[PDB]
Amino acid sequence: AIGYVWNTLYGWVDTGTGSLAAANLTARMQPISHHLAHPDTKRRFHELVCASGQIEHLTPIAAVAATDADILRAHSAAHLENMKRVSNLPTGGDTGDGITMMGNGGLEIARLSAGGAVELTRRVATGELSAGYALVNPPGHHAPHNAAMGFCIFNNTSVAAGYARAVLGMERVAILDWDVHHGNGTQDIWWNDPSVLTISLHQHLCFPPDSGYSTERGAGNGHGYNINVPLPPGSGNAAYLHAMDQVVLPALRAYRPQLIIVGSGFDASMLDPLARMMVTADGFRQMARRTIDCAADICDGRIVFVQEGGYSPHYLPFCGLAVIEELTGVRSLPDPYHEFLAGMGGNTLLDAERAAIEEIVPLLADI
Ligand SMILES: O=C(CCC1CCCC1)NO
Ligand SMILES: [K+]
Ligand SMILES: [K+]
Ligand SMILES: [Zn+2]
Repeated sequence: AIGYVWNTLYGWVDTGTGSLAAANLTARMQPISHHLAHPDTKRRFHELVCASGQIEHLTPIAAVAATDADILRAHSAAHLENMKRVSNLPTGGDTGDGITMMGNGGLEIARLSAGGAVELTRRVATGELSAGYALVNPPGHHAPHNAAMGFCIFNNTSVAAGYARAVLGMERVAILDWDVHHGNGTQDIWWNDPSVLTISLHQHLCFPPDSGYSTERGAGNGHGYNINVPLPPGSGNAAYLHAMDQVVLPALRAYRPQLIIVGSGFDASMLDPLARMMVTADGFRQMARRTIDCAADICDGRIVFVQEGGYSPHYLPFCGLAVIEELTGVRSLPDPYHEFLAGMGGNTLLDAERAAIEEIVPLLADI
């Protein structure tokens, strides 16, 4: 049984009329119908999950709104208070960083996004489900303990991991983040805490700026329980699967989590506007396959995927479908872009890629 979360409101997130920041007449940033983060991209993924027939192999799980208690396991009372505040504004608005906006009442959606991750986590932990994918929106991994950031209101995977820790009594949880941007929020939240191993693969210094260096290793009892794998622009399937094999999977096996949560972004894809990486649907397929197999070996198959970023409405649905197919074991459709993308490269491990990953291998000794 493979759980699947999609709530209609995930597709109703109001991304304004700007491209990234708001439209601005003095800067001459013309308004546009689809912001970079427009919910249509993730909606097209959900619709492909249905139209492909994958939905018939999935167990639909209703999102439940994350409570104040749930949120406070990951975030400060002050941040919760502040998002209540901004969502209660007549029109809502931007939440701090000049991208991240919410509508009036957009808190409802941020709760359903975090609660989607929590609900799926709860039901995978009870053994009701073997695994699942929570196709949530808004995303989570940039939101640190005390803020919203980079389209993220609450850190969904951290709320889920906080729930697994405090409510389910798990001693150890791993969050593996392969969204192409650094999971700075997740890293912040669990920084001093060895009970949640936080791992991020990302294009080096893509977003946020000055974040995600491999020197950022946690502090105190948490020292050695945060691992960044910054990769160079242009890295493709070869670099990513090498990072999986040399760093990620050895880290998980060393750490022995009771649950693996994957912050599953597809912005590392070959066609994404918001990074310069070259991963194809087959790359994501292999990443998902390896991680699922790892969970089968070390924590009774307990794996929960939770949607992060990804900005190609064209190609993201096929990258996400590939992950879903690895969960169901039913392989319904080809990637129709495969022939087109396969000639572009990324499938050879370049020296600079190899070297970036090798810098990380020594950190495994501290788990
Ligand atoms: O996908 C995300 C958010 C993308 C950032 C890049 C533009 C500012 C927000 N992070 O992983
Ligand atoms: K990442
Ligand atoms: K940690
Ligand atoms: Zn991202």
